[PDB]
Amino acid sequence: ISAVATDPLSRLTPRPLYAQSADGEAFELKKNTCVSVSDGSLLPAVDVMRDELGTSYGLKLAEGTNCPITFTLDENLDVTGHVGSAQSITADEAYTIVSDADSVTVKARSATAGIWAAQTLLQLIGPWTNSTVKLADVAFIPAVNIADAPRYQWRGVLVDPARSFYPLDEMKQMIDVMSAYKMNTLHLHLSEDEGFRVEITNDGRADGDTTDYTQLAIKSGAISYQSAWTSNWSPAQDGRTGYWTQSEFIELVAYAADHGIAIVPEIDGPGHSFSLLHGLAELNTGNSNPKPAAGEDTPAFIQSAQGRSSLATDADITYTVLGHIMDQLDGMIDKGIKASTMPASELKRMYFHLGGDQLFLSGGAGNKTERLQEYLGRSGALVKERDKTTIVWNDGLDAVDQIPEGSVVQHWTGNAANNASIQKLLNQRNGKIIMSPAGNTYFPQRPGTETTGVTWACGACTTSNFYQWNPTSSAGTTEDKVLGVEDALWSEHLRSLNDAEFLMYTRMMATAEVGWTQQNRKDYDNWNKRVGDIAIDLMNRGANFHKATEVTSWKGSYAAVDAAEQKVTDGKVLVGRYAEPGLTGTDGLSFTATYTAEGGTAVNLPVTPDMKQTYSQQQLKNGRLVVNGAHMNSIVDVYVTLPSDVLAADSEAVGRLDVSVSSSTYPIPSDSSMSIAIKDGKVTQTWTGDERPT
Ligand SMILES: CC1=[NH+][C@H]2[C@@H](O1)O[C@H](COS(=O)(=O)[O-])[C@@H](O)[C@@H]2O
Ligand code: NA
Ligand code: NA
Repeated sequence: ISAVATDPLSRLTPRPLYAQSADGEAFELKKNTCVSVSDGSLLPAVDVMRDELGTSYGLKLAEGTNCPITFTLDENLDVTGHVGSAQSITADEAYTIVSDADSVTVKARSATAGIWAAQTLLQLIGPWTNSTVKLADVAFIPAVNIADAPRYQWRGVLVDPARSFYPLDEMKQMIDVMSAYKMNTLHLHLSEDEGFRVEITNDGRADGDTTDYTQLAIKSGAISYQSAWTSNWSPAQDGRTGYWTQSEFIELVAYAADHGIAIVPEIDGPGHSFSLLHGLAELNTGNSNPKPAAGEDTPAFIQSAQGRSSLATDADITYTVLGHIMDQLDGMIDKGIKASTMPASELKRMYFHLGGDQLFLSGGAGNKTERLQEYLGRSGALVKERDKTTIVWNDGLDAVDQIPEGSVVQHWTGNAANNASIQKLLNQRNGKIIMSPAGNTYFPQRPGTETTGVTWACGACTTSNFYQWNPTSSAGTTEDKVLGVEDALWSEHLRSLNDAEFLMYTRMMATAEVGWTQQNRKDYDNWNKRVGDIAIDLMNRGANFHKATEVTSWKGSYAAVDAAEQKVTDGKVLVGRYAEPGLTGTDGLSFTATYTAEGGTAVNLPVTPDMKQTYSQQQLKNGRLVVNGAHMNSIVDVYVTLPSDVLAADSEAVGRLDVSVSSSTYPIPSDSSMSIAIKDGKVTQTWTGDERPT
């Protein structure tokens, strides 16, 4: 038996609405293959393709006229011929692909649908398109007929930088993988008891508002989740401190927009609000809790404060401050979308997340409920007057009557179908639901019984728990009331992108399928079989992931490297890469490499496999998780040593380089053949065809 590429259509995640093999040969991408667009708004889709294929395959994908690859914008694109009695789509995100040996024809209902088409094409090309080095093979798009649209319009990840900051470059790496699986929403949990993570300035304050907002990021940027206030397996390291400057936050929005992802900000209140009291002297007033000590302007960041926070629900300044933070986030979001090449009509998400987590009661100026009803009535009024829809967590529905009509609950705790408050919001107050039930969507829930993490929701919430649910059924409502789903990355215990990606992947790709794929097109075993290729692409991106035991498709894959762009050092040159999750070293890999000259016989070449990092599960030291203890092995660089007499040839020499890999941990060996040209001890050209390209 011998390793081959999976049937390209078999790879697609999320599973599209409709996908069939068309007749005949695949389309071959050439260095100079151009792309035609009907509209400038579709260039961002072409850019997503060029950003990968420029590096992996040397593709220019220049914009041209009468190109074999076309993106056409069709606001009336009709995929309903593929929507059965049992199916439901949000058509704004619909696209089609019709391809053959000669052409690839994309229609997109929106600019965002263009990017989804591009992500599908990059999956069809295969799991090496994020290669950091130019590959020797040419790229092919199979002859296919695809009609696609998502079930749910809202397919998101909550990121919590408030417990522990994530620098902009790490947020971009999350957006990359979110976009790759057609996630369209990045919910930013900007503020908590333990931090505030975006700069707020004093530009454009309301008349007579003399609040100094600049202290918010300066004081509450400098705090984070404290290891010392834990007695469990939480890392010895405190949360990362810091905040995004306005220009960093504008760049975050712009980058998200150019990948089809809208920003949804959350400023949580009246509870989980200690960062606001700690940052703004002005918010310490009326029934705020806790109070600053002996002649202090702001309460101290100390263990007794944790879970005991309340904004002043009875004070005008609370709502002045909230209004200005909302205005400033709105301004930065508009500036981010302006900096993108994507349309505001698609990427400006007219929602604001108030949170609504219960405040702590200390004094006697109201009951917890009454204060929450004051706070969400008044803060709900701010959102409505900015032409936005309010979102609250389950706790916020103690104020279901006070929040505006048409408000949204983000469900995480208990059975939504049986929740009187949720059913009243949906049924009597024209509301809608975003589904984040902890047991199906909370990344800190440990992904396996061998792992260390949060256990309360499932014991271990595996890819099975993340895949095998129906958000509409779980909400006990109709399709039209379900906006969709969000995963949650809470950062009490997270200190790095590597440790976040351990929890996020591959479970996020199950959530992506829940958000996108039709309920009657879902098949956990089929999704499980696609994870092998998902992992090969994550390894190419340098993204970490949990090597879950329930995944049956972990595989090795070999790709020939274009040695023409690699240096020969002491006769050694990089000719291949071998990706296989879980390698603890290279000694379980058996490589055979031969060079066969024109005129020659097979010459065995010494093979030098090189793997920078080895695979490790999580590591505990003194009862606590080590930061980055769980890490994936590197892709193996496969070097051969070329013979001295081939490298000393004053005349060009052509030969065939055949590389075989057998793995102790993956039972299907790979075979690779490419032709190489060598002159003056350097590889000048490689090719995998029967004909040398000219
Ligand atoms: C909406 C909501 N409020 C709480 C709650 O979810 O769980 C989070 C931790 O999740 S975990 O660790 O999976 O249990 C926590 O960070 C957040 O403050
Ligand atoms: Na790909
Ligand atoms: Na080549």
